[PDB]
Amino acid sequence: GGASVKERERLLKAVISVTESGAPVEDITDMIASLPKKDRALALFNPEFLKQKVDEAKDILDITDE
Repeated sequence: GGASVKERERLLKAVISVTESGAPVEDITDMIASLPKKDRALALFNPEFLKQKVDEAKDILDITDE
């Protein structure tokens, strides 16, 4: 129902590994950490699911940047 501070930093590392350098990993994490609990746990456990939400977040962050 919102990620703990411990859970949030697990998502941060997880996001960093499937992103390059210079990617907005703090903002991508904020977006994923907002998701329901079953989807957060899925993003720490399935590296391919994580890559799908990291990418579709980083795209919404592009659409919003203009």
